[PDB]
Amino acid sequence: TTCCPSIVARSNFNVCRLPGTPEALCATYTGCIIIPGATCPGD
Repeated sequence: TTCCPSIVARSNFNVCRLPGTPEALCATYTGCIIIPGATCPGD
């Protein structure tokens, strides 16, 4: 699952993933975090 700390981070993460770019490269650039099993926090 991908968890993003803001709407802007989500739209950034989506744009970064477009070419099929590794999920952890885009997660690190945007502040999103990839976690095993869908469950996001108070962010």
